[PDB]
Amino acid sequence: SDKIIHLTDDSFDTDVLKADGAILVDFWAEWCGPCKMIAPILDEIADEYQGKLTVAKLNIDQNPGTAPKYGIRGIPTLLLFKNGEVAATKVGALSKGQLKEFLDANLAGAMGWCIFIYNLGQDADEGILWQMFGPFGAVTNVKVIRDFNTNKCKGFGFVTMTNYEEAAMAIASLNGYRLGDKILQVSFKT
Amino acid sequence: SDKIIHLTDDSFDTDVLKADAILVDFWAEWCGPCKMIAPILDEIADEYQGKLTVAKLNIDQNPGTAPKYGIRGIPTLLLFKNGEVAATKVGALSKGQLKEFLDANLAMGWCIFIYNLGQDADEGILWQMFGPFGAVTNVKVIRDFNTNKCKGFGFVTMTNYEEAAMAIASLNGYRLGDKILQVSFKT
Ligand code: NA
Ligand code: NA
Ligand code: NA
Ligand code: NA
Repeated sequence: SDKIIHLTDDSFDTDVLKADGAILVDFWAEWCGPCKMIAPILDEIADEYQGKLTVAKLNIDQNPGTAPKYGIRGIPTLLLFKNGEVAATKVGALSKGQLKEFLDANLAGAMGWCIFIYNLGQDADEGILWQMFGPFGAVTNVKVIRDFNTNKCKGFGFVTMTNYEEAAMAIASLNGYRLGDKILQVSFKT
Repeated sequence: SDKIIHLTDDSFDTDVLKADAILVDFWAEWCGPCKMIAPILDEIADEYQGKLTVAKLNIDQNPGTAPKYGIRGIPTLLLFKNGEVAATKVGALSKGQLKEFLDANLAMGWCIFIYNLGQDADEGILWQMFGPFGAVTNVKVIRDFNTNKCKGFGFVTMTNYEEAAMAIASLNGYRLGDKILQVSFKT
């Protein structure tokens, strides 16, 4: 598809972070089975969602600098951006129907309970948050806030939990948890 | 409480791995929730005599043990059965809650095998891959006894078949770093 932006590490800020409107970024590379599976699907989506979504690709072999800035551990990974901010993430192979469902749910949009985690160490990552909160119930989204300049955790993140009771159980249990050398604060985001 | 065992790195093998159901509590002096739960342990230790042993491992005194079980914080409880991790519970909890946890783990879901993990793979990687697909109940990274490096494989347990299946269909062939993964239902 001629509608898909060919990203580079240098074009990322302009093409994604300053874009208006939703941008779906595909992290991929030539040595990757599921990349090849989803490539035709992304082409059809770029056509079928034109006017509501822009599709962008970043080859991580040629552009090794971006994926680490978003905690991206492998490929294929889809990141949905809105106004310069990650709204949602989808990892690995998927069907066209499944991609549409992801897009449609995240383009509509606020669902789940939001938890605020403060005083994370500079090495904290999405993995840490998944491992803390996942045992308590279904989590739909995790966001680690990273410093623009460093790529390190800026000291806080968020987790989104489907059911209120599970979220309050995680909060009651994880507040005060000492993760490495940092005692954590864990609360409902007001 | 005299019912507690006092673990050291050097006695871990003997007290935990070579012994036969124990609950290990990783803790330290600078830790709020550790103080909150330490009285609940003593109640459990006398209250579970015969059926379970409680032991403690101070992570300052004994800093070897934690990263060999991928423990990143305290407090963390690990339930071993015959030398392997059966279950884990992180953070503060009521007596009620620890009862629930011990009762149900003495005493499951769909078991997923992940193969070709790199040597630095940990439980966080697995939570992060599988968590988005729905309810995960347990993850286990298999480590080498000698290196404490991931041996190349792990397991995840997921409650709901359709979620497990979607995770398998999506994550098989995912390239995590320089390694392509196999993911399958365990047979
Ligand atoms: Na490539
Ligand atoms: Na939940
Ligand atoms: Na997600
Ligand atoms: Na599940």
